[PDB]
Amino acid sequence: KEKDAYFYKESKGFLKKDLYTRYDYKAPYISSDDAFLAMFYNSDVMSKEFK
Amino acid sequence: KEKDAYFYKESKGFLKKDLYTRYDYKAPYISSDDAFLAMFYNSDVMSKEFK
Repeated sequence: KEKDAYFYKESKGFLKKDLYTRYDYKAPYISSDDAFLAMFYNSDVMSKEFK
Repeated sequence: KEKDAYFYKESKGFLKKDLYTRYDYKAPYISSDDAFLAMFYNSDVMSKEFK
């Protein structure tokens, strides 16, 4: 999947500390558990074919 | 492991945006790859005992 993704470092701007201007990313999202549940726990097509 | 850690949202400061004050965390770090390599590939005590 692809989801929210916030990346932000060092505004390099005005002279008081802890500045950090934000930028927006499109980030690779991969569930690793919901995916497995969808594959075998939710839908049983894969499982039955393999059996 | 435990390593650096950065949590930072919305300074709630100036009426102009891109504020984003940083806070520091002590965060649970877990390698999962270096860990396995250390367990079985670096040191072979575990492996030999199991064999």
